[PDB]
Amino acid sequence: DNRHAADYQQLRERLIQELNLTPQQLHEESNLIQAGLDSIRLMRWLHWFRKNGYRLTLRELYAAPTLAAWNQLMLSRSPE
Repeated sequence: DNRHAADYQQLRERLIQELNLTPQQLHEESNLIQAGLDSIRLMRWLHWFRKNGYRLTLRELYAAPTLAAWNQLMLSRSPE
C-alpha cells in the first residue's frame, strides 16, 4: 500500500532488478530473505528509508522480511 509511501515504490522498482527478481517473485507479500536479499542490500536500503525521514530499523526488516513489512513500517508509524 503506497500513498506518500509511493517513495518506497521506487525502492521496490529498483528492488526488482536489484536481485533480478521476477514480478511473480516480487510482490509485496513476497519474502525478501526467501529471494536472497543479501544484507548489504538490507543495509543499503536503511539509508533509503531514512532519506525521507521514514521510520524503521533494519532489525524489523529481518524480523519480517517482506516488502509489505518494510513498506507498512512507514504507514504504521504515520498514516501517509
